[PDB]
Amino acid sequence: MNLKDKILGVAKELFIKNGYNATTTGEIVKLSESSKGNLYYHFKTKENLFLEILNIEESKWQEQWKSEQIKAKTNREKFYLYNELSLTTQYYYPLQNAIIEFYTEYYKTNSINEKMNKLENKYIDAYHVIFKEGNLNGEWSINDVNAVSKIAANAVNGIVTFTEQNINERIKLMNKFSQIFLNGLS
Amino acid sequence: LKDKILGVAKELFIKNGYNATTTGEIVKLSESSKGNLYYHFKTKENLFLEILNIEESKWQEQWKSEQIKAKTNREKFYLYNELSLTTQYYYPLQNAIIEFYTEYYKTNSINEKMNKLENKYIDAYHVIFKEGNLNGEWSINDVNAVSKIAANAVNGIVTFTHEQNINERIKLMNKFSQIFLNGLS
Ligand SMILES: CC[n+]1c(-c2ccccc2)c2cc(N)ccc2c2ccc(N)cc21
Repeated sequence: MNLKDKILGVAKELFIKNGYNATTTGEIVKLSESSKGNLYYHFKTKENLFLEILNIEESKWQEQWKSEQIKAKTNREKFYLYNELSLTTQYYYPLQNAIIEFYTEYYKTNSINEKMNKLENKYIDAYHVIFKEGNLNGEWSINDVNAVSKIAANAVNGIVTFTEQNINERIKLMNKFSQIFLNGLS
Repeated sequence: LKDKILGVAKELFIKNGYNATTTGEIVKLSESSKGNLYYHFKTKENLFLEILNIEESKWQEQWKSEQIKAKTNREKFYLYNELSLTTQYYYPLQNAIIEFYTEYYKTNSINEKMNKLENKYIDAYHVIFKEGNLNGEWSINDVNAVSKIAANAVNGIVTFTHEQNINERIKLMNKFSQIFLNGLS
């Protein structure tokens, strides 16, 4: 509906620019020329709207990587390439601040917390594959891929989120990191 | 004095967070007025930044003290990372800082002042690596880039690790430290 995807996009950008709390359902309903009833009928609650957006963001990113990893022969390159993509992509990573702001608040309520761990698993799994495969084709030796994946992901999210900033300078930084990390596995 | 408003402000931010905390509450509980506040700290965000600075100073003190127990710079690195994780695990202001950051991490006035604050945390890393270069523990050409990489990555691990059990968090953080220094060699 031109009244469904209409509110989804407005919510996305707002959550990206002002975070979760600052973004009120009212303003969303405002800039998206709709009613509190529409938002309600389509998303019920504000927190529900946010999880749906995270659900979509997770898919897009998943698809984008699914078709981008092919361009990298060795997993060592898929590592470099994945980290660089997370810098330029428009999916998921641009919403980290809001995600953490949301996670910390409703982490007690296990209802939606469970939902986020599910979204948290996929975003991590990407690294799992890279390292698991790297083991199979003898590119490196990692006894605990689960630990290395978690470390890599969060470490990277850190560079992406905490580092306007010159897009080229960021990539050189991300590559440097990528190099240092992989040479540490060896 | 102006210390009264700051004291109360931190408590409210700790208790109810940054967004829920209004300048009004800070006013009445401090026996002051919105006027005297606008005078001393201009805006709310500026007050919160004034509290973070003071906090940073306390952090420097903690580091200044704790760091003397790490003989080599390679040990300081491990220590600094683990200490960030644990200290921030039970640090009250954490949630309030999370909100503020995710809110004003895109404001020319507050961003410049924010980066200046984060840079002091990053600079700790600059010392360790520079000292390490001299002390023959390693050899890093661009310390500035490497310190930013270490700092933001460590912060990532500390911030996005949605996993529980503090025992596991320290393990992963120690592992990162090993992996990271192992790659600088
Ligand atoms: C929680 C404060 N804080 C921030 C920080 C995060 C967001 C805004 C400002 C500073 C930080 C930011 C970067 N990049 C690197 C290290 C730290 C850090 C390190 C230790 C600590 N004990 C607090 C730390």
